[PDB]
Amino acid sequence: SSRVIVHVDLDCFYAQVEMISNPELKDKPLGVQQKYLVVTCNYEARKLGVKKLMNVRDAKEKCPQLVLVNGEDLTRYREMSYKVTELLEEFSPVVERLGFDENFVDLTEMVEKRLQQLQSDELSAVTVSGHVYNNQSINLLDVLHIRLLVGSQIAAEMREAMYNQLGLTGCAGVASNKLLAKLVSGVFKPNQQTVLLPESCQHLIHSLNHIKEIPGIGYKTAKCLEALGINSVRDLQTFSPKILEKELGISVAQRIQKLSFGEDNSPVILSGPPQSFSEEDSFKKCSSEVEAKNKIEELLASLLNRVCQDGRKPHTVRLIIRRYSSGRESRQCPIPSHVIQKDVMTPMVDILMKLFRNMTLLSVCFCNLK
DNA sequence: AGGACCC
DNA sequence: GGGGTCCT
Ligand SMILES: Nc1ccn([C@H]2C[C@H](O)[C@@H](COP(=O)(O)OP(=O)(O)OP(=O)(O)O)O2)c(=O)n1
Repeated sequence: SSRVIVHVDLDCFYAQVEMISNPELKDKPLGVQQKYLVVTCNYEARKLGVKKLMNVRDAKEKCPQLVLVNGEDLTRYREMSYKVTELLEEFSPVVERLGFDENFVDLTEMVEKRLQQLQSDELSAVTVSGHVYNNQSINLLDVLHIRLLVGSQIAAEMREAMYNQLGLTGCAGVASNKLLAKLVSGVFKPNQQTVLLPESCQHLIHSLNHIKEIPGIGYKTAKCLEALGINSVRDLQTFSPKILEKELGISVAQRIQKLSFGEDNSPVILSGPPQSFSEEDSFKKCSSEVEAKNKIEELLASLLNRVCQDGRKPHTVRLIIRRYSSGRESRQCPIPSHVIQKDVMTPMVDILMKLFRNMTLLSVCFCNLK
């Protein structure tokens, strides 16, 4: 039972959406701004030495033409993000979202259904769509090559559809599991696709220049390995299981070792509707702590609209803060049943304010949706 | 409640 | 930055 998975990854996503809004920005170098941050930027702008999450500070000093648009309000990028997922759901119901711009679809049932349709003869006419990782030779007599190519044909269709139907371009990687599809999708960008045949899996895995570059291994695990002599993928592949267990837990240990081989048994999960809704707001200090209520009235008013759009009702509220640094904090509590009726801000602002007193950034999160 | 991870 | 997810 070997799977066929596609990882769909949108190009420079926010800049795409802005570029659609204001076409006078197309092929003008564009960065998207949130506070002091240039969060993403278009390819026209990348060429000129802009990188994602560069300071607006430097970024201008590296490009003094860079046209900046404010993207602190995610309403539109969120909305467009869902249209993408929904389009892919039309291909196979089982789409998993990674952030606003990444999607996995498990294509296994679909490829098999396609193959069932073809005869002995047109099975030799099965060709690839896009790049093949590491220029690897197709062997049409290989059942796993055949499926991976049909997989790639499906990916090209998702991509044609996203562009035709939503005006959006992006990348795809096709592979036998989520880790690999995610790694191969980025090999040719922008707006290209790559299929990974199994013989080229070590090659892919070994092209990484650091364990941190593995989806799964984050800021902290990196530092944990780096502090053990482990730096390459092979270092990880060959480190002692037993010792690695003792340091990070049999839980993290045993999975990140699989990962270092290219092995990933984790299923594509159907995302469906969101588990939560939140608004954030960052600032340089707010200690007036009644103005700190106003912030909380803004976050609420907006959040309230979003749940009012959904039609599902949240049963828990959360307030999150951070104290001037020199870690975030949260207080939860249920939403009272009498006030789960969609007047409503008037009672909510108190719940949050006593939650407030029980304690740079203010944040409200609604969760436990029914 | 706070942590690790993702974008 | 401004969002999300699942686990402990
Ligand atoms: N660490 C991150 C990663 C992403 N984002 C935001 C900015 C992006 O518009 C979007 C997704 O980021 P990606 O890393 O997938 O990069 P893009 O899709 O924006 O550009 P590209 O795929 O060409 O690198 O969410 C962010 O704020 N902080």
